[PDB]
Amino acid sequence: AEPFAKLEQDFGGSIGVYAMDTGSGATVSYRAEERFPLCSSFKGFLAAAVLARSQQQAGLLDTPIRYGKNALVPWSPISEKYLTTGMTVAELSAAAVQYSDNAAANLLLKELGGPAGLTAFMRSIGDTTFRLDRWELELNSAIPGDARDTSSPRAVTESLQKLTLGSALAAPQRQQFVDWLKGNPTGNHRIRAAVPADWAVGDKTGTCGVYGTANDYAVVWPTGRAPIVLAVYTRAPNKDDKHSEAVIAAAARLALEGLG
Ligand code: NA
Ligand code: NA
Repeated sequence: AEPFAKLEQDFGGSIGVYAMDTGSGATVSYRAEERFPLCSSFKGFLAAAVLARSQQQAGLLDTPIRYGKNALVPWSPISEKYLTTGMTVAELSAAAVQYSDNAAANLLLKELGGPAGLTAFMRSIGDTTFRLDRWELELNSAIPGDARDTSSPRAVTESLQKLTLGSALAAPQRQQFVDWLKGNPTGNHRIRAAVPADWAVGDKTGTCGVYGTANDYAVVWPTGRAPIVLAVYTRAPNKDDKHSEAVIAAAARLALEGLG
């Protein structure tokens, strides 16, 4: 705990970390079973849920969604761009992962039966911690003590392992999920700043902002070695506290360094 504890004193909040080396089975854990707000990080699992549904509902991914302007939400750069023409379920899924597109996330949540439907998918793969309760943008409130729209670093990492490396998704769906996670058009740092430059990274960030709340999870492939899965989540006690990308990167470095 000691290096992580010092880091969270410099941050002024709480940090939760879980990392697993899928080769050795080694793990690093700090506050890994505490709850933290998901923020936009749920959008990675949302896309995985859509891919899983496609296995039982062939034709889903190519379905055109001709949404109206009322479906749009602040920070929906792709769905706003294509408002006049519409987008397929697959295109909305790519936008939700790669651009954190909020309207795309709400439209896809509708396809799955809402936040409860996404939560049920996570339960179906063995994740009993994840809960999504609200839609964009309400889910980002990050109020201290509120368990709505939260998970734990350990549950996030374990679920990400199952979906990107395990057999929770069929291999073609799995490869699509990985490919979406590897796209980095918003140019995020965080875990990407912690890994060696030759490692491949599939990541999804979250930035509630309020209460210094921000996070990142990733599957990372060291060249020629077994992949590592990790999650770093933060929150802070005061509404006005600023999140820190540098703290997330620093905690991710410690996690990678702490593995055996
Ligand atoms: Na350790
Ligand atoms: Na590589």
